[PDB]
This record gives sequence, structure tokens and C-alpha cells, in this order.
Amino acid sequence: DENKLIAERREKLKALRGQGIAYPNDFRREDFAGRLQEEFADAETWTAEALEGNGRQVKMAGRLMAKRIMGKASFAQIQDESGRIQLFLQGAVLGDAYTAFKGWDVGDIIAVEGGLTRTKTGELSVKAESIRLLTKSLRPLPDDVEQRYRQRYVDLIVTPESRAVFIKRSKIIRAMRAWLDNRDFLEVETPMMHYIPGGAAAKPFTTHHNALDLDLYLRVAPELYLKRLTVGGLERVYEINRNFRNEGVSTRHNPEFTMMELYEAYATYNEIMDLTEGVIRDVAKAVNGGTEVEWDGAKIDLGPAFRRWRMDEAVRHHNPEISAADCTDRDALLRHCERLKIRVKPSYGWGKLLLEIFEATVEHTLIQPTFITDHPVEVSPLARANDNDPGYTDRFELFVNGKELANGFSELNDPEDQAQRFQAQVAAKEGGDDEAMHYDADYIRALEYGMAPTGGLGIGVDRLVMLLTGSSSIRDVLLFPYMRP
Amino acid sequence: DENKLIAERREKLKALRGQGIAYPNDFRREDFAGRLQEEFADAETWTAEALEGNGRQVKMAGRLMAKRIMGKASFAQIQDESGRIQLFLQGAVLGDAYTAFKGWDVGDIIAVEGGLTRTKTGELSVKAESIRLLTKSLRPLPQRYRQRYVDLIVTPESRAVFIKRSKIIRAMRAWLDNRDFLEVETPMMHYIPGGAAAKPFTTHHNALDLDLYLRVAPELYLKRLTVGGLERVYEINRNFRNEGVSTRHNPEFTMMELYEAYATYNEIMDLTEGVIRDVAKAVNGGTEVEWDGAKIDLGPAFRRWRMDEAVRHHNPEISAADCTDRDALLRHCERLKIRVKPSYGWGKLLLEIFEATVEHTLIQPTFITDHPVEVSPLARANDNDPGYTDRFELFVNGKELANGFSELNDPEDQAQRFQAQVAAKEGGDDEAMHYDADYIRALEYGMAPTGGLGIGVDRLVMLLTGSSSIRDVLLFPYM
Ligand SMILES: N[C@@H](CCCC[NH3+])C(=O)O
Ligand SMILES: N[C@@H](CCCC[NH3+])C(=O)O
Ligand SMILES: [Cl-]
Ligand SMILES: [Cl-]
Repeated sequence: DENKLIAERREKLKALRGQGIAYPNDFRREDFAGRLQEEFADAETWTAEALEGNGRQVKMAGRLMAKRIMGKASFAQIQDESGRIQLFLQGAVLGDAYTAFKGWDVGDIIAVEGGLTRTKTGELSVKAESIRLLTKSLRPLPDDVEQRYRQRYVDLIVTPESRAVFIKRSKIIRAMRAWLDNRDFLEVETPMMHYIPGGAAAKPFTTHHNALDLDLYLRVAPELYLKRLTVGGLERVYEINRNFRNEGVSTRHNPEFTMMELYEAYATYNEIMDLTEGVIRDVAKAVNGGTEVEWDGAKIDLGPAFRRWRMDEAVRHHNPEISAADCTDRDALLRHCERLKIRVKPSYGWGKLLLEIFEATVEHTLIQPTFITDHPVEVSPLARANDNDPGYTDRFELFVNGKELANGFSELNDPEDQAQRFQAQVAAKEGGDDEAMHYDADYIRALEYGMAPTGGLGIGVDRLVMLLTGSSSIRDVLLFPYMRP
Repeated sequence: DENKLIAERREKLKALRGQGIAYPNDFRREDFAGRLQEEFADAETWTAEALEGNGRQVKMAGRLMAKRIMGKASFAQIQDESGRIQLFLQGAVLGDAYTAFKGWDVGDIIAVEGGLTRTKTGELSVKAESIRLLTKSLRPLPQRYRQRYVDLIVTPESRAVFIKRSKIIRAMRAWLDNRDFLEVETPMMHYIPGGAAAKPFTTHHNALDLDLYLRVAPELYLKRLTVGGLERVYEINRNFRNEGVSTRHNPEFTMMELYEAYATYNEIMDLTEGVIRDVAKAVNGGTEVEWDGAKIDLGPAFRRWRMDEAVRHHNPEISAADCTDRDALLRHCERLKIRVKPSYGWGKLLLEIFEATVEHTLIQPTFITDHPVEVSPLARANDNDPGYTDRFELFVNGKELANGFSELNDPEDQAQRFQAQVAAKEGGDDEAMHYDADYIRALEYGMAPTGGLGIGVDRLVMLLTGSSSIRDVLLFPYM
């Protein structure tokens, strides 16, 4: 079937090469289908007689999506990047080019010039004075669900409503940059290859620089490089770019993902939360015109102030059998974990156990936007310890519809404290932990030069785009998501 | 003697921890030194009496850069992200905080509040009414690339380069967005490395048991978007080259790539010189720049010069017939002492002669056009002489700044060029491209005729900031 159609289109191309240049590049496109549809949307004012009288001429090109051959005259529909428009073709006007049109195929790229009119059913149409083939298609367009991702180039053609998700993705990132730029944050670029993978607990990709005989790591986060800039005196910086994770086969998580990270000297996690909900809410209003969105069935409103809820309080609310004393009591939390069927390791302190209970019993219930605050120090190796209870850190994670969207904290700038935590992570990696951090001596050295007290932030841009576009799957907001071979 | 200095500072930190929270984070910085200097630059209006009388109070923090103790009174200088300002400290006003200040070290991060004044020497100064230590420094200030975090401190002039770099990229995005190009993100890991002749980094996805390549270019993914009908796209992001040891080159570098359906290299050259010129005006206020001792004017229309004519101008021994005669070009190469390879056809030999005798003479902005097909595997062949392609490279001050062409959209031609590349990759060419059957498939669905472009962002920033080394426009260059 399909292999027969392809051969037939190659025979058409073979005859095309004998008549001349089969792939010409000398057509200047000037007009866009969607801009014309908007300009002439009022069919009461722009009747067929009005459009023909106006004398407007257009010069367009697009992919041939449909043909209606009536005999001496035909209709066609083309699609460019902005939308679709009808064409009206008359053999008495177009002559040999009308004969050519009858032989073209859906998928061919054609160019057309002419005036405007409106069909009997109200559709804006080009009255074609001249028409020509620019690119012969050799593969017919489709009339599995994984082919939309292994062939994004096909799906953008036949599901053109998906284009709007990617356009909005671009507007979201641009709105975020304007919001930050207007607040005098400096956008910076830091390396994507690191000597030591740091700044997140994730398994990295490794690569090799052959000339230097040097192993390198694709970054899991830019955090430790960005705080070196804070030390240097770039006191308000951000970066929006890729991180890399070398983890399990997942349909919900891509090995490449886009994060915005930001560092503001002299802020705490209180001000960083303010900033986080401010930029998310304002970007939502800029690209959607309001603060409400429907995501995965949930009706989310970003307008009201986000909730701020301690992790231990949220755990106790959802686990009434846990007392306030139990929250820092490792033996009590083991009992609850066993009771909740939560697999535990012997290296887990009370803080890790509390996080496990939070993940199993709390986080799926956080639908409306909620900052969960004050994470235990055991699970927060880069966050500043709280002044009043050093078993906790001044940290937060933002959840929307049960999903983590951002995380930030008052930054640990005490080099001796940071070195100690680095050493506990090196001890944790020896116990079979593939995600424990490494000791980065050069970063300790930067902190020894002195870093201002600072607040830092990461926003998951892909999940932010999923939320604001109402996309349930990561694969709908990435142009080329990774697919298994 | 530095390790003893570190020990003394650590002892000071120990005493600090004994007195309270040594690393506090409860200071809300409100004012910036560089903005106060601008606001009060007019010392005729803003005498000491007018500053002290206006009642302005500031609240700022910065790194302690200098101290001058004069008994009961002292001067100090601090530096934040915006510049430097002087502090005036009186023991009669600050009490115990003055005693603490005399113990502080250059490099410490401190916070201060007070009014403003001006010294006898005309310097804007904060009359400190309250001062406190936020971060004790443990390492004395003295590198430039091994410790950018030190050089940004003591060479604050370098900050302006990186600020201007961010403004250049921002102005480029605005110029392209205002012309309805869509900024996209394509993968940085590829199944097949393509889009440039460069040795790639390889990595491995463990769970999928699959080898991947860090991209040398996004080109083949961007053109798949053209096929999909995203007809005006651009991307500004990293490429990765696993090349040899070089101080002039960095294994990571930033490129802007753009694809415009229904353009040729003529219109892409128009676009290229327009965006460069307009971005220069936006960040520099004009079109002239001094770069590595050369005075460059981006204002006039860029020269457009064929490669073969430029070669013959600088090598008059080379005839018109010679330019497509492999044996004649081999003789010229030997006479010019250019080392070459037996697999080089006339087109590659012409490029080698261009690189050796022409490229370094191209000071004022010059598009060199019409590259041989042998060295242009993704460029559309010329309709009248298919030994050449409709391609250009932009040179300024002897350096390549951009490259673009009318795009090859003929899938059968593209597959043949890939097949020649594969034969070379088996002949000992680590930079020969691979066959990408999925890209060919996308072209078989049909791509509009298209023009494409790559601009070297790092070199553009070097040009527009007058920086002679790429290490001066990269925050963390590879060392
Ligand atoms: N590095 C963090 C984001 C910033 C956290 C605050 N310093 C992450 O990967 O999620
Ligand atoms: N991929 C090219 C830039 C685009 C050329 C036009 N398709 C490069 O790496 O230089
Ligand atoms: Cl042809
Ligand atoms: Cl302390």
C-alpha cells in the first residue's frame, strides 16, 4: 500500500526532473494564511464582492492539505505556519498550471498568487492567478500513538493545534525572562559539562574529552557554578537551560529537561517564595489572560496567595497517629513507616523517614498551589540550617496538582558546614546510594572567599509549561522527547 | 604566608561562632553603590552639606575592599554588584561596632546604614550610623579563569563584559522575535551526530543500553521543524566539540541557528548583516568597534565576494581554469607549502588555499560566497554550476562569525551526499558526517525551499566588546 504510493510519487518526481529544476528556491512568500483570516474575519463587511473589489493581491505558499476537483474548476486548501486558506482554481485562467495541479498530491508544497474572494459557504479564498509546485512530497501524509513523537515533523502538519502548545511554551519562557530582566536579574550561561556532578541528587551522564584524557559529567544542575558568581559579586543572576539525568526508562520523565535557576544575595526562602509565586502568577496572566487553568482534570487557580505549610505539620495532618514528638523520633517514624509499607534503609535518620512519609501520604493531595516548607537537614545538603532548630533547613518545595514545580532555600554559605555535609554525602555514596553528592573542593574554596547570605531557586520549566498549557504529558511540551529505539 | 593568614581568619570565625550566629541572613539590602554614585554624581549640586541635609538614608551591603584607620575615625570601601562606595566611620557614633570593624578583614561581607556625605577629596561617602559583619572571609584576596569568582571581585571591570554579553543575546532575541521568528529548544543529545563537521562527545544511557552524542549542531532537528511547518524558527544554545587542545577554542560554545522558509542565501545574508549591525547599535550606540587593534565599521553594506575570486585575487598565479583542476591546485598547494590529503578534490583544495592565503586578510565585514559542493554537504547546489553551493561564511577581522546557505531540501541529493560522507568516515575522517535515515525520511515528506544560518555568539560578543580572547567572554572557560 504505502510503499506503492511512494514509488508513484518518485515517478512523478522523475518526470519533474526532466522538465526542469524539481526543487526550485526562487519564490518570495509574502502573505500568511492566519494573518489574512484575522484581517478579513468579518464576512458581513468582507463579502466576496467586497474582497474582489478591494484589489488586494496575495503571494503565499503552503502545504497542500486537500483538493476538490469539480471539473473545469477546483478548490484546494493549503497550510502554512500561521493557518490554512482555501484556493479557487479555474482552468480557463490557469491553463497548463491547472493540468499540473490535477496531478499534484496532498503533501506537496505549492506557491500561489492572486486576489481574494469568499466561497459560497463563507470561507476566505485566494482566486489563483498563478500557481506552481515548489517541493514534491514523496511520502503521503497519514489519514501508533508513539509516532507523533518519533515523527514530530508529521504531527505538526496533521495536528496543527499542537503548534499552539509550542508557541505558548516559547511565550512562557520569554515572559519569564522579561519578568526577571525587569527586576534587574542578569541572565548568565554556565558550563553544561562539569568536573564534578553537583547541585542535585541524580545519576549523571558521563563523557570523555579525548585530547585532555579527562572524564566529564553532563550537569545535573548549574547551582554550584551560579553561587560561585554570587561570591564573585554577580548578586542577582538566573539561567534557563538544560540539565541531564541518566535514570530509568520512564514515559513521564525525559533525560533532558529545562530548569530556571536563580540566586539573589540578601534574600531568604521567605522572599524566594514571594518571587516564585509572583513570577508564576504573572507569567500565567501574560500568556493565558488569567490565573485559572485546568490541568489533568484539576481546576487550578494561581490567583490566591499560595499556601505555605510545614512538612511536619502536613505529615501530622494526614497521619493523625503521628505526634509532634514522633516527627524527630527515628524509632517512632520507623514504626509508622513499617505500618505504611514504606521500604526503609538502616542509614535513614528521622529526617529522611519524615520525607518518605510525606512523599507517600501527603504530596499527592497538594492540588492547589502549596509551598511545603522546612525540610530536615538530612535531606537538604545545600540548604542553610534553621537558626532555632538546626535539624531543619529553611527550604521549600512548591507543589501543584500533586507535582513538584519548584524548590528553593536560604543558601548554605558556611563553608565548614558545607564541607561537613559533603562528607556525609560521600559516606552515603559508599553505602550503595547512586544519587549521593560528591565533595567539590573548589566550591568549598569559593565559599571560603565569602558568599553573601543568599536565597536560591529552581523552577521546573517543562512542568510549568505543562501546567499553563493544560498538557498532561511531558511529551506534548517537548518538540523531540526521547523515545526508546 | 597565605596558609597562616587563613588560620588567623579561621580563629576569628571561631570567636565569631562563640558570640552568636556567624553566618546571619537577616539583612534586607535596599541600596546599590553604583546607583548612588550616579544619583549624586553632580557634586556641585550635591555638596557635603546638601547630602547631609537632604536626609537620604541608605541600607546596603558589600565586600570590604579597603580600610584606613585614623584613630577615632576610619574610612572604608565596599563593593557590591553595582560598584563601590566609601564609608565614613566614627567611633563616637558606632561604639562596639567600630571596635568590631577594626578587627574585620578585606574580603569580609558587611552591611551598613546611614546618611550620605562627601569628603574633602569630593568622594561620595556613607556616614555609617550602624554596621555589622554578615560573612567572614577565610581566604585573603590576591586566577582569572581558574577562579572567575576571585577575578570578578578584584577585576570588576570584567563584569561589564559579561553584562554586555547578556544584553547582546537579549537584543538578538528581541530582533528575531520582533520579526516573528519562533525560539525553540531541540535536544542536546543526539542518536546520530550531524549538522557540522566536528568530532563529538559520546555518552551512554545506562537503562536503555544506548549510546548518545552531545550535539555538534541542532541543524538537522531545526529543519525537521521546517518540514513540520514551523517556518521561522531559531535556537540560541550550546554545541559541543571534542576537538584538540586549544586556548583559542572552547569545547562548549554558543551558537544561534535560524531557518526561514522561502529564503535563499541572498536573503539570509541580508538578515545576517542586519541583526549584527542592529545589535551593535543597541549595545554600543553605534556601528564602529575596535577589536584586537582593528577598527571595524559594521555600518556600510557588507562585502559579498566569491571564494574563487578572492582566491585568485590573492594568488594571481592561479587561473580561472585552475580553480576546478585538482592537479593544478595540488601544485599551487605545494608551492604555498600547504599540507593536504589525497582524498581532497578540487573543492577542498580551493578551501585550503582560501584558508591559508585569504581568510586572515578579511578585516572589514565580508561574506565569502559560493563554496564548493565537496565541502558543503548540507547546502543546496547552484542551479547553473552544481560543483558549487549557494553558501556563505562571514568574516570580520580575519575570523569566521557566521555561516549559512540555501538549504538542501532534495532528499535524493542529500542521501547521496551522506553516502559520500560515510565513505570518507571509513577513509579516516573523524569529522565526516553520518547517514541519518530519519532526517532523509523527513525530507521525503517534503521541505519548503529554505534559508539557514548559524552565528557564532561567543565571537560576536568578542567583536562587540573588543575582547581578544574567548576566555574573556566565557564565565567559566575550560582550563
Ligand atoms: N539545584 C536545584 C535548584 C536550586 C535549589 C536552590 N539552590 C535543583 O536542581 O532543583
Ligand atoms: N550547522 C551550521 C550552522 C547552520 C548553517 C545553515 N544550515 C554550523 O554549525 O555552523
Ligand atoms: Cl532536478
Ligand atoms: Cl555559628
